Amino acid sequence: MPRFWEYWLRLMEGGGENLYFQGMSVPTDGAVTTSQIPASEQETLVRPKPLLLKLLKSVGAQKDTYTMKEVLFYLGQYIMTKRLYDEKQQHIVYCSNDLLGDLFGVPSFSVKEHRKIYTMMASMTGGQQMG
Repeated sequence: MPRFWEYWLRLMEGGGENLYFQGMSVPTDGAVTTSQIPASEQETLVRPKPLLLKLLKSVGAQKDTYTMKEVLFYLGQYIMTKRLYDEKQQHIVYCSNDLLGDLFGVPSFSVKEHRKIYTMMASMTGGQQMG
C-alpha cells in the first residue's frame, strides 16, 4: 500500500519547528473562528490563485475563499488521486509539464521539506504570476 498521505498529514498536523527560517517572516495572528460545538475546526481564510482554485475544483472544492488546512487537504487529495508520488520514495512528489508542477515551479519536491512547502504554499495565496 502507498504512504504519501501519511507524509502529507504531517504538513497539516505540523507547524512550530517545521516553519521556515529564511525568506518570508513568521505568519501573523488570526482565526477568531467559532467553537460553540465540537465539530468546529476552522481558521483564517485566504485567497488562493485561480490556477490553484482550478486544482481544488478538480477534486470538487465548493468555496471561493479557503483555510490553509483546506487548501493542503484538497491538494493532498489531488496528489493522491493523480499518483504523483514516487513508488519507491513515497515521501517525494513528481510533476513536470502539468498543473501541479506549474503551481509549485519545480519538477519535484520532498514532502518531508515542510519548511519549503510552507513558503511555496504561502506564495500560491499571494498575487498572480501570469508572465
